Amino acid sequence: GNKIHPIGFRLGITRDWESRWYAGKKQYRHLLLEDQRIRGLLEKELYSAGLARVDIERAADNVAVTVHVAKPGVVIGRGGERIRVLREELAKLTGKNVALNVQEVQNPNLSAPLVAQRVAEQIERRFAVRRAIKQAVQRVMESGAKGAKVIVSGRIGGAEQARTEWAAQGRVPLHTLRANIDYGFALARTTYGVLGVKAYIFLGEV
RNA sequence: CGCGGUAAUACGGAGGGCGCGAGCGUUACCCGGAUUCACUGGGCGUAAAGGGCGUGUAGGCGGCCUGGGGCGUCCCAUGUGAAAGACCACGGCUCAACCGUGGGGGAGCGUGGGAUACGCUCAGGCUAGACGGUGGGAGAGGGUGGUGGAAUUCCCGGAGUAGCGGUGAAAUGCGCAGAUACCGGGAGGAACGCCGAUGGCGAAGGCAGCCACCUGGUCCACCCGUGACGCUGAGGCGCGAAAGCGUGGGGAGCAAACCGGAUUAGAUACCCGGGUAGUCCACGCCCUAAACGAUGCGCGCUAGGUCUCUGGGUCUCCUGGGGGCCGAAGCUAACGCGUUAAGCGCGCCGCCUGGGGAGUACGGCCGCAAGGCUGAAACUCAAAGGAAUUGACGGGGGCCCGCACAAGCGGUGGAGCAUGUGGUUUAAUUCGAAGCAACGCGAAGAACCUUACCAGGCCUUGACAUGCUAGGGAACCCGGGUGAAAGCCUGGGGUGCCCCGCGAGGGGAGCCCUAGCACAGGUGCUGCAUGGCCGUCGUCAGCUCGUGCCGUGAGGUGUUGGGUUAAGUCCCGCAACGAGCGCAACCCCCGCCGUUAGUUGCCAGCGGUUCGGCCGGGCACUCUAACGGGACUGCCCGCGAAAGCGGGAGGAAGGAGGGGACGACGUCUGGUCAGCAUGGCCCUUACGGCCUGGGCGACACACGUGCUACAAUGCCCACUACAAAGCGAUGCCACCCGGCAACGGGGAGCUAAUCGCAAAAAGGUGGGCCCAGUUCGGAUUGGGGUCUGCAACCCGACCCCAUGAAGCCGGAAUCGCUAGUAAUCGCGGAUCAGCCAUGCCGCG
RNA sequence: GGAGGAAGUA
RNA sequence: GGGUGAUUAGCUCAGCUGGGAGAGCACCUCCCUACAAGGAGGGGGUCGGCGGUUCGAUCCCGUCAUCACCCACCA
Ligand SMILES: [Mg+2]
Ligand SMILES: [Mg+2]
Ligand SMILES: [Mg+2]
Ligand SMILES: [Mg+2]
Ligand SMILES: [Mg+2]
Ligand SMILES: [Mg+2]
Ligand SMILES: [Mg+2]
Ligand SMILES: [Mg+2]
Ligand SMILES: [Mg+2]
Ligand SMILES: [Mg+2]
Ligand SMILES: [Mg+2]
Ligand SMILES: [Mg+2]
Ligand SMILES: [Mg+2]
Ligand SMILES: [Mg+2]
Ligand SMILES: [Mg+2]
Ligand SMILES: [Mg+2]
Repeated sequence: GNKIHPIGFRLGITRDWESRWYAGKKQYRHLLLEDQRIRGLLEKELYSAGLARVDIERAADNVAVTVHVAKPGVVIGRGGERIRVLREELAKLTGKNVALNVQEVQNPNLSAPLVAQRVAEQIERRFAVRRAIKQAVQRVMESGAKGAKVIVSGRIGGAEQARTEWAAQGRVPLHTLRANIDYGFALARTTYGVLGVKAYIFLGEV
């Protein structure tokens, strides 16, 4: 077991942070405090739409929160009795300049978590792992991709053992910088217990 | 075959689906499938199978030509082959089954007639097969008798002393009673060094000194003879390694069994000290085998190349007989065989039919016994077996490398102290961590809480979250008594927001307290049930794919071979050619420079200077942080083809310039339920929760990692310069005074290239100490202080008067380190009310 | 390259 | 009684014809390895007690004590 966080190795170059603001000396935590629950609030409320990203725009007092979901037709509400009441009911913990965005998605099956999200959702239902990833790592490559890799591990079949799995076609040069590869963090509470659904999706270079 | 070890298309039921249907299934039997008794239609190198070999009777089989008889054989006719059976047609039952009428095939035998290619037999001829005659050839083929030398062992004489012998090591053992080693003499046995080999000989078993007598087998040439006399061979008969046996001997060495020594957990063994049978000879037995080339004999045909043994022929030439070695086609499951077949055929012999039982039991023939030959079955298993592929593993080798061995330094192990660890104990000394991967590790926070441990006190819908019922109330501030604290009881206030009503007065959302709940909660258990994260191999250099090729196929090649490098890095070659993950490189810090920009810096040029970069002033320089050029074996002198190497110039640096981060497929069923999430078991009047105190610092011990040293390159005192990085407003602390000192009061500047922490030590000068247990070291301990927080005994510093211990260079061992590295000297950070910070991470 | 003729322990 | 001889660690035992008691096994620990071979430190002794010579005794000398062997003298 090795290979540290690819994004954690990216980070300070290529893909920039999942947030964006300077912070002063003793106000860092003070902002990070409620910054995290913002994310933690939605990673099980906004889920049934496929969440993969959440920026945070700040500088002073005013905060601009941008979400990156693929299925917005349900988070927006029948006319606003969601997206505009989610804002108002978001200040209740942090009286800040309530701002929001919703960035569209043209090709869902190209974001690493969305797969791992789809897989776990598909793993929870009694489905065929090896043959729910083979379909997956193919429809990834099908959507104009040029490489992929989706590793899962746990109690496959509920048997007492715990072998991981494989489902990959092509190149995933994790060790290179310009590669630009997104990484998926999933989780699956199940009958037997807890899984570990990962995913790599190579994309391009330069 | 197997399924069921929680989520069953196999079990029991249903719904449904499949197949048959007045039937459907089970069981039993016959044939098949079973090319698995092989006539069609098999095998015997390694799978079950070649007799241990030879000789040979009956039998089977047989070269060329000519003639006869026609026994087998073939052809035609005739008889038989009954009917019913099978076959074809036509008809009778209302079809069909059933039946009827009729017509052929005909295996087989008898008779007649005919044919003679083949097999048989008779007569005759021929020369390849076979044998013989002449001349020769080689040989560990064999039996008998003798004879030679070296070496072990023993006996005798002389000389000489303190050990010999044996093993990984020692011991049993021998030895002052004269050994081991020596010289002289003598005895007695077995077996033959070099030649000697991979060679020769025989049927096999087997055969190795020399000479001789007898003796077998084979081979070459001579154109002589016999003229198919040939081959195989059931039964029989003979030979038959070693061991064992009987009777007589011989016995130097070795040595089963027996005894002792030692290793061991024990050693009925391997190693050693003795040692009987035996191995040796004559005779007579068992007759067994990895008797193996695991390959029966005989003959013919199917390419070669190549060393050699042995004949012959006017000869690096031809030819005959053998033993080895690669390989044509062919064969095999492959390995492999290959003119000496496992190839293509013929003849004959023995043998085989899953493994275990079993080479057994019975019967029989042998043998003195040990045993041998012949040679089954009941029962049981769903495999046993052979070859080859991948991988793992190895107390198999080979190569490459790494502070792994060596050259050098410094240090642990030697003393005292900090930390952690094992044990020991206390009531608790929480848990985890276990060679390399634990032990200055989770801890980068063990005075209380942290805290998970002990003891006591107390709380139980709570310290928390969601939801419901009921009383009081909103909320929220303040206090007291007691009680160690927590907790318990009580008091003063105060009284909001929405549906009405001004009003006396109904209601509701939130929040709080008291009661019933649903509940949550647990550092409880399983890292062997997990997710995630981490270490090791290991920065090792490997992990694989597409096409092609080799193989029946698994698979191999590619990745292997030589060389080179840090490297699967690269080159040559290669039935391979390319690629993906990995090395590298794209990222960061340093070495160089350009520009941009000037609140640090600058008289480098000037103008005031309390002669300070303090100022005016300026941005080359200092420094700072953004993008960029630059180093690619680029060029040249040579070397090895090749990559590469000795260079050299220019360049700052040259062959990776020097560090960081990055760690593939995979093992370690590795570490972590105690960072967190989570299955399952458990705890829920407590295994949950709060407080005071105590404990992980306890100590006869031992280890791990560090700290000062045990001193003259040394140690004190005074004076005199240089940092790089990092950090800080409710904090950093200048500076002033006070303090003989840690520090106290006042307070400048700084939310930060400015202010500060902050004085850096080794360094330089100058004086002392002149080898001492020292003016080296500070452990322990008495007394005395300031310094933070509710509170400093176990369980803080710094400082003063001291007390001043071992320590004189450290055994077996053992540790890191190949360059600004090692050592030495010092400067920061990170958690924080205080608190585990000499450990860690950074800097010079 | 093939062929012939130096380990302590579950 | 007469004379030969011992006896030392816990043990089987050396010391040389006088000059600081020692090699093995066992015991404690440390090492390389996990065991066990194997090394380095330390402890361990009334040289059987008692004496005499000697500057100085494990050894020179004389009685005891516990043995062992041999030859009797016991009315
Ligand atoms: Mg980057
Ligand atoms: Mg069961
Ligand atoms: Mg046949
Ligand atoms: Mg075999
Ligand atoms: Mg027979
Ligand atoms: Mg007839
Ligand atoms: Mg001797
Ligand atoms: Mg005997
Ligand atoms: Mg006999
Ligand atoms: Mg021919
Ligand atoms: Mg059978
Ligand atoms: Mg008899
Ligand atoms: Mg330079
Ligand atoms: Mg594990
Ligand atoms: Mg000091
Ligand atoms: Mg002072």
